[PDB]
Amino acid sequence: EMPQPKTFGELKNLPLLNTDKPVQALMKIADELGEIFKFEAPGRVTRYLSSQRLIKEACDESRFDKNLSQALKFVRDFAGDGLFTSWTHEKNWKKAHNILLPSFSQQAMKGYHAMMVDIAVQLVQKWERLNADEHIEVPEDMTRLTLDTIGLCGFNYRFNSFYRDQPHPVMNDLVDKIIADRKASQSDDLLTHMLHGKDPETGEPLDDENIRYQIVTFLIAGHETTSGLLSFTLYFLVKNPHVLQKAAEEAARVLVDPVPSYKQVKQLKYVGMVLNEALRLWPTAPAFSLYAKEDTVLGGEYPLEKGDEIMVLIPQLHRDKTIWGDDVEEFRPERFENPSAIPQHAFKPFGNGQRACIGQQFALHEATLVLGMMLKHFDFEDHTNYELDIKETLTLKPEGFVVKAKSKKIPL
Ligand code: HEM
Repeated sequence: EMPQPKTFGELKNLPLLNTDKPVQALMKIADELGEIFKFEAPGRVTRYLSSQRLIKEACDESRFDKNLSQALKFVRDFAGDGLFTSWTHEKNWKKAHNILLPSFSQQAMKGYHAMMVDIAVQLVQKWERLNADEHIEVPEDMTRLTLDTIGLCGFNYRFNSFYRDQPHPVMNDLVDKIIADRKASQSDDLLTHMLHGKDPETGEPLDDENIRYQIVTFLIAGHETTSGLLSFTLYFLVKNPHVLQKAAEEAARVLVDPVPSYKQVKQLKYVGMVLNEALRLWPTAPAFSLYAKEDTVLGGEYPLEKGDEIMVLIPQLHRDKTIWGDDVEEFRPERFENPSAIPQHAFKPFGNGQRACIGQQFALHEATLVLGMMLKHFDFEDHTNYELDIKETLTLKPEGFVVKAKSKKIPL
């Protein structure tokens, strides 16, 4: 019989999620109940999976396909059948995937690099211009960077977040504007492919209504999880000075020019390890949902019926001691020295299979470029001895994380 947490009469397990930190609560429950537990609400049921041994089965695309969780069904009210909130069987999913994938590879990443540097330089200038004893609000500045970068690299649109105190402000006029601005403009960017690319399979381009949903989808998915990653990784860096020393040394040895080239970002191997170890501990889109395509038995013991939902709790997967060793709470980038050594389906911060994160290379190239520049240009201090406090929205972020940065005075 499947483990299940405490209940609340006819509300079953629902009130367990009446908390501003539901994924953290679910991790505690998984630590209590193990690799799988049932979670019941009035009218619905799901099973939360935490072990590599079960999650590797869940990731078998012949048996399970992406499900839209509760949260995603609400997000679909405004992101529609854009890539993130479409079902795999909806015609617009594979069509858009085919149209947009060439935008997110590599020839593409070289073409985005210069506009990424545009926004990263604005970040570094902001910090160079701080006076003595002022501090940095980390998640806030990371979000200014990530929003501006997806806006510029993807849509040639400047949110100008660094010119603002309060985050950028609606959605329709913005979308309307991004489109109008482009009609009136010559780019080769994400919005280019949205407007002119044809799916080689169907021969069709995206229609107007789905183009609007994709812009909404990318503006959101294109920045919040990346802000969270950069913020957690700066937190782990300031809590682990020897790691910061190694990363800062690599940045100094590698970034020998006033601004980084694409090739130099790729050479930041140890920065790439640090980012993956942050993704291990706090994967910023921490859960994804699947449904059973047909009746099937999980782990030889848990029969599922067609349409049964499962949730992958990624932070708990990333703490599976049978895979990672006993020291899973420790921050050790050396875990990622050779990505080949990581067992299949043990590390899934970008989801799974054909429904995996389309933006993974973009996010990693942005994050590595920016952290490299941060580490080249400043020494950082955890002046408040900050206590990790993780705020949950769609994503995860270290709320109130602040540091001081002292400039190495290296020309930019
Ligand atoms: C440039 C930044 C990013 C962009 C533009 C982006 C975009 C997207 C899109 C459009 C999808 C849906 C893909 C599809 O199903 O066809 C997706 C999926 C996903 N992304 Fe990203 N993403 C970005 C960064 C990130 C980061 C930093 C993380 C995690 C640390 C992340 C984690 C995920 C996960 C876990 C999924 C699968 C979600 C699910 O299965 O329901 N993404 N992303």
